[PDB]
Amino acid sequence: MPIKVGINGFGRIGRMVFQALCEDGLLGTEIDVVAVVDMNTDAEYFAYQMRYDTVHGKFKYEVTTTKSSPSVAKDDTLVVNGHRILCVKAQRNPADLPWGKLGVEYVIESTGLFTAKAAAEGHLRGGARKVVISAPASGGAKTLVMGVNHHEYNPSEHHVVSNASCTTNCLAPIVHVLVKEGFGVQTGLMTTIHSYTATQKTVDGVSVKDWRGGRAAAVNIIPSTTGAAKAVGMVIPSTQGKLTGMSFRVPTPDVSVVDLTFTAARDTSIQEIDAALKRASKTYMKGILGYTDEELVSADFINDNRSSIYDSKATLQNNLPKERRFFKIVSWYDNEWGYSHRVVDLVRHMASKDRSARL
Amino acid sequence: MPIKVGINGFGRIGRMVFQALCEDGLLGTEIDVVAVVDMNTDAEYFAYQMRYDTVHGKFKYEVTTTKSSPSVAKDDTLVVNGHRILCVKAQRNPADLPWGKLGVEYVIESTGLFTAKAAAEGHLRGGARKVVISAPASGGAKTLVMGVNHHEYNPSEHHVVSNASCTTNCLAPIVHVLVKEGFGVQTGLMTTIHSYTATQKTVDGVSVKDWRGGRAAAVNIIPSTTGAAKAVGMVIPSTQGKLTGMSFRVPTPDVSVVDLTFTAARDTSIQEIDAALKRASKTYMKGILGYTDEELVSADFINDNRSSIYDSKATLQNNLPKERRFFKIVSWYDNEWGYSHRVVDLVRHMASKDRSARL
Amino acid sequence: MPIKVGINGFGRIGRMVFQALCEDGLLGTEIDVVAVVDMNTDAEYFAYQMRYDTVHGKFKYEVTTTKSSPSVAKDDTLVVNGHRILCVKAQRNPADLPWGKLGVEYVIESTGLFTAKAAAEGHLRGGARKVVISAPASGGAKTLVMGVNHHEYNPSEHHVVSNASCTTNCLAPIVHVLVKEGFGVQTGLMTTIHSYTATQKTVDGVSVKDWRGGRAAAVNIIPSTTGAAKAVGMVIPSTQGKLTGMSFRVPTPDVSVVDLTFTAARDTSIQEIDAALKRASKTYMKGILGYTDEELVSADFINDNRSSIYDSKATLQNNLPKERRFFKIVSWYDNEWGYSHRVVDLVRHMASKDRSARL
Amino acid sequence: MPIKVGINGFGRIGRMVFQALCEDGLLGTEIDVVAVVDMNTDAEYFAYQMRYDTVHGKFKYEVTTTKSSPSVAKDDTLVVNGHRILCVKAQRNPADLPWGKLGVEYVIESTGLFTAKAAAEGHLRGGARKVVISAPASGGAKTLVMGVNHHEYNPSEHHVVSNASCTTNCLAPIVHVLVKEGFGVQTGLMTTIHSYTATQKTVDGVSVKDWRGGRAAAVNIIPSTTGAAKAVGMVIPSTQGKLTGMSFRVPTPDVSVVDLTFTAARDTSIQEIDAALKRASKTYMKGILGYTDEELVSADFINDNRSSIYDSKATLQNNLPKERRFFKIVSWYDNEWGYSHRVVDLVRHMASKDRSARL
Ligand SMILES: NC(=O)c1ccc[n+]([C@@H]2O[C@H](COP(=O)([O-])OP(=O)(O)OC[C@H]3O[C@@H](n4cnc5c(N)ncnc54)[C@H](O)[C@@H]3O)[C@@H](O)[C@H]2O)c1
Ligand SMILES: NC(=O)c1ccc[n+]([C@@H]2O[C@H](COP(=O)([O-])OP(=O)(O)OC[C@H]3O[C@@H](n4cnc5c(N)ncnc54)[C@H](O)[C@@H]3O)[C@@H](O)[C@H]2O)c1
Ligand SMILES: NC(=O)c1ccc[n+]([C@@H]2O[C@H](COP(=O)([O-])OP(=O)(O)OC[C@H]3O[C@@H](n4cnc5c(N)ncnc54)[C@H](O)[C@@H]3O)[C@@H](O)[C@H]2O)c1
Ligand SMILES: *C(=O)C(=C)CCP(=O)(O)O
Ligand SMILES: *C(=O)C(=C)CCP(=O)(O)O
Ligand SMILES: *C(=O)C(=C)CCP(=O)(O)O
Repeated sequence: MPIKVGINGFGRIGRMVFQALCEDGLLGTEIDVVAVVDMNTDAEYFAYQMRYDTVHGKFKYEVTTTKSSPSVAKDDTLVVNGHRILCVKAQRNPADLPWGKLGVEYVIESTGLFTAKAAAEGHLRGGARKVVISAPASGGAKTLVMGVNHHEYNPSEHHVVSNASCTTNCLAPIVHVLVKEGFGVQTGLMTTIHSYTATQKTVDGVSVKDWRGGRAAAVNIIPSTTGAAKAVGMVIPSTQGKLTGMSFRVPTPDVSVVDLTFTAARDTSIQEIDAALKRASKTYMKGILGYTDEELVSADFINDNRSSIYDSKATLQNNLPKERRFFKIVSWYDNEWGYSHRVVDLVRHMASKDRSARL
Repeated sequence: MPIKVGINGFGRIGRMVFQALCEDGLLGTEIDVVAVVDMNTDAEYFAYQMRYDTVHGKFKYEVTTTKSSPSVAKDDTLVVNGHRILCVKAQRNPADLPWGKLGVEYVIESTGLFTAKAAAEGHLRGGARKVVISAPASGGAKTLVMGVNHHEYNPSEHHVVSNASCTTNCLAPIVHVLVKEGFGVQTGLMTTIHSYTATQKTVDGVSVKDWRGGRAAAVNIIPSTTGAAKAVGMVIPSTQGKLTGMSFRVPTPDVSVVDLTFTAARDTSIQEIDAALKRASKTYMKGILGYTDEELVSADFINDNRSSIYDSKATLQNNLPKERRFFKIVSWYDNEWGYSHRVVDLVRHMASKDRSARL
Repeated sequence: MPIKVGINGFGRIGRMVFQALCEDGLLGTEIDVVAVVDMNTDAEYFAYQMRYDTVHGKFKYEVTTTKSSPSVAKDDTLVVNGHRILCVKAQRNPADLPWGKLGVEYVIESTGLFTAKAAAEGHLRGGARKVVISAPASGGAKTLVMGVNHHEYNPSEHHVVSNASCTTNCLAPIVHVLVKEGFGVQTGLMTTIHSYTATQKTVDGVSVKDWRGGRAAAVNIIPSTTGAAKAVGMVIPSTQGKLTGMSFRVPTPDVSVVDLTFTAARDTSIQEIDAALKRASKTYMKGILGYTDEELVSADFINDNRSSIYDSKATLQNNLPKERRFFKIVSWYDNEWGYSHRVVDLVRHMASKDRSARL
Repeated sequence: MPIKVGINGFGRIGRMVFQALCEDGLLGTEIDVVAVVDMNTDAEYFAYQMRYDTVHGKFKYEVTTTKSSPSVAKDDTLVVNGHRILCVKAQRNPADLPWGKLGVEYVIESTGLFTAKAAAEGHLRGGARKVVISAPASGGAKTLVMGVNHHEYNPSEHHVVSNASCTTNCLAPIVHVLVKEGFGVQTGLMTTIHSYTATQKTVDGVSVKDWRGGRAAAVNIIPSTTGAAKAVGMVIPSTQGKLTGMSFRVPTPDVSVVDLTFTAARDTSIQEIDAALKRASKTYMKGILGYTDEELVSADFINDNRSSIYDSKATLQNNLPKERRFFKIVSWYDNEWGYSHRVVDLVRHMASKDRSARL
């Protein structure tokens, strides 16, 4: 019994999540992506967008389009591995989405227009049973980070949840190892050298909610506030109020890195931390936290499925010698790729626990 | 008193058109910028946007703000060395703007939303007497290129006109010299290696009307159709149907280059052509057509106010020796700066003609 | 039966050629890269340079290192998928290389510092027999272009050949089709919007031989002269003195595009030419000349091993309607990748016309 | 009378120093560049590089060229705004330079190859009474940072000094105010988001002594160690062993920013720290340390001559609320412009103390 899934908003964020799901080999097997709602319904265009990608290369599977019924001008259905995905048109209120009629049980909310728990809940009225906001959320939606606290998902209590942000999914795994291994965190500050994104502008333009963010993205280092570090406190309560940080948007299309500076809760050493991080990578954090000890640069992390990738050499080479509390930890993350898989990983976990709850 | 002007759409062109005004010592004497309209009326933001430009440097003149009336919450007025500009709130429809209440006789239309003559005439209903669309128009609006056919402005017939595009303003001057000097243009094709603009995207995004135009701007050479070359047959009638061309959007925030290939109407040489352009540059095309014979690159043309800078060295070193018909002409232009000065020149020319006609 | 090859100058093209050779699965079966010579001998550093590529992704095969003999300090042997390559030291003079000791006949010259057929001939008196210059050659060295004139190879007359340039390899196939098809070419000028290369500078720097080429590469559009067009005349004598052109280095790491403007030797149509290029691609030019009809941009050609990919839409949409002589043809090419595969395709041709023609 | 100066190594930094020297209007009156020795003699080329800059705009002073004496073959003299500057040929040893013959007492060592105190000594044997190394130096050379410890310059003891690096000139002022204002530094880690430099490469190349540094510069976030932090321990001894940090080279041609994270020596608040830095920039750090409180990005610091420009908004908005020990401070710098002005400043300072010590 495959999972009936619907993706609300088939923008750049939605596609990656769908491509993620495909590469893992879940389409038509584990997950039945029934539909994808969006303001556009030209499947031929959606096929072109999946087929090519400036940063992630060419799609692994062939993509064809077709009509849902002979009585349709331009194709309105996506085809991948014989799996048919219907392209539905956007709706003002999520409650008006044909979710029930479509049989969609799990809807991936990625429009960025419904990050408020209450709003995202509309999908439920529209017939959905569970929603995953593919970004930070307000209103009190349960926030879950794979590999950190996803086992806290409660089928009967959590119907609208958030998979947090791509940056939190990079930082949290590092902090989670520190708090779980006993190094602990007294206070911390994080900085993320972040690739520019879709909200930024090519040339200087109007951006009322963030003036710096309206400046030419590919030719500027653009400072920015962020809530990713504070959010780690929701996934790991013991760090609430002890962490925060910023972001520097730099001229790269994809891939970012985490620069965490913190004071451990007890004497330790950078080598001791290096070992703990590596060890966790091969054990309880496998698939979520990985590491590298080669001379890598941002391009070498394009398409890496891990949420966080510890940079051993950079860490070990840039810490105070013989220091026991004040440390720096560098960890990479393909902001688009890692997160997209986490979103899929989370839907499968939820489905799994919802399933075992009806026995 | 000075010409009362209003700027609808304070973006790249609106602001650079303004810089041109201040720079040339026209503000308060020849031209009076009564107001500027954009998404908000928050002068502080307008000031910040004018004060700093990532490609054209810091505004050399001091900009401050004030309120039009204490009954106002936030400052809504810009002050540039004692000159006051009211920040009017954007209107979906031009006819709604308070041009009348402001005494605006000339309005620069630079939002990129009302390039249709019919839509632009909304400003006249608002109390404006003339309008210059800072882009190619449709609906039968007269098109004018300073240095080429601007003396075709008919005070009592043309009320809503178009100052063409940046590319046409770079091309036309060249073709005009070719036709006037008697070399002639039998057939021609041009390619413009163009800098990205506000219409493009930072990361692969949605662009139903121009699929290629939706791909990441600063990491792709993006082909694109353009009417710039065809529009020349609308300014230089004898070229109608003989020219056209394409564009290649590349990773630079500003400055572009026209690469024109053509067959002359008679036997010549690239040397004779070189001489003529240089000559016109120093004479009847001065101010509009300039030239360089140095090893310059795009950044070297940032802030050049001519409409076309003939690149002599590049032209002379890349043509068929002894050829007498098939030629290539390379010419640069600061797509933002040059064109913005042209808009101002156009308004001033219209204001003098208008006075003459009312004698 | 495994041949014998030796790459001199293991840089971008050297590694791209070696990688190309592996991609086609020739490492061991048909080709056997005996050894490679470059700057240092740090086998560890070579492998790292092979594992990761900023634009071409991560290498397909697994790479590791060992020692040719315990007698040597650091490693000096690559173990790509099993094969064993030796990192012989590089000499300032090609003659000083021990190609005889290792017995290497076919030596890929990719250092980019030995163009003269005399200097790049030292490989012969150094032990090697046949030498291939991965770049335009001088001193009268036979120039060959797969799909165009590579059959003009004389086993006993040609011992130091050239594979031409990336650009020549992209332009030639188009010209070839045009000529061979009967359209013919009276005159033609070509412009290539080209990505920056290793010879350029990250920031404005010294470059006596080419001032423009000395300016900041990733932020400027830089003009340059090129021989590519004239070079075609050497490969298709029918066009000698009929073609020339220039380049424009733009802010992209790889992938370029040719923009050819020409007058046919007879009356035709852009449609009749479009059809022939497509036909030639599927037939006698397959593998050398490809084509697309989708909304592609530079990034979409990354890793395309065709020498020239004709852009049907960019072409059919940008030519003069009803024209029959003056035309514009657009064709792409991964300057690093395509040329690399051609180098292998050539080295293999220079072998099949030896073991089947004299053995 | 005017300070007779010489600039060994007229590379980019050598040029920036000269332009800065001119920008301060010191050329001819308060300092005269007798000559500028470099590996190249092509004065015309010198005039070209000085005339245009892809990031700093066009030179505000006219530069022409002539011969020192009709007997001289090519032009060997640069004529700047009137002042005459000779282009001497480079030597293998400073002592071989005509410094004394020319009457050059202060030589600006910026060839980057005479870093060693002993090496840089040769200039003294040649006649020069003082040498300033425009970069970190070794061999027991006095390191001086304007506004921080330049008053530690000993006329008769320090004849060969270092002006440190761009980064140290940004961090030092910040730390200096922290220490001088009574906050103190217990421990500190610094991260600099740094724009690429001349030693990096356009495409993946060879960097035997820095694998990451060899990767494509304008398309990667490239990690890197740095001495700036530790180097501060020379200027401000109390911090020795307390500070260290790294670097992240990003896709920008110029302008960088320091991200400092530290623990104060006493309890404070970010407000208190913020107020102090501002007060200091307005007083004893005037000209060296500046601050901003506007929404600025990298482009806005281009041509800023301060050594460090504190970012108040970014600092205040990104620190732990109510924190009293663990803080983060953000400060910008035009790694090319600021440092170039400091160099000039150091020479002017020395020249001053040297004379007052013998009056
Ligand atoms: N930038 C160039 O190189 C260039 C050169 C020549 C001509 N043009 C033309 O100028 C026009 C504007 O181009 P741009 O580069 O300045 O783009 P831009 O996006 O920078 O400027 C457009 C501005 O209009 C504002 N706006 C949007 N809707 C509005 C409304 N209803 N009322 C008032 N303001 C509104 C936007 O906030 C924006 O600031 C376009 O038509 C373009 O084709 C651009
Ligand atoms: N990359 C391209 O776009 C391209 C495409 C086709 C042909 N080519 C031609 O290939 C040649 C090299 O181009 P590239 O892009 O690979 O440049 P590159 O700089 O990346 O490669 C050249 C390599 O040779 C090494 N080298 C220098 N002197 C050497 C010596 N004496 N012995 C051994 N190695 C030495 C350099 O360290 C460098 O790694 C040039 O002739 C170029 O015209 C380049
Ligand atoms: N560019 C910056 O951001 C910057 C800022 C501050 C300090 N520095 C320091 O400056 C030095 C390099 O300056 P750059 O970054 O401007 O590099 P650059 O490559 O632009 O300058 C090097 C110049 O030195 C010339 N040169 C080399 N050896 C020479 C010799 N023997 N005689 C004469 N000329 C010679 C070269 O021709 C070249 O023009 C390094 O020590 C660097 O740490 C650089
Ligand atoms: C000049 O830059 C132009 C008018 C290009 C078209 P647009 O994208 O509208 O700026
Ligand atoms: C291939 O040969 C290239 C690296 C392009 C050289 P050019 O045609 O001069 O841009
Ligand atoms: C300032 O940018 C530095 C710390 C030195 C730059 P470079 O020596 O070119 O790496």
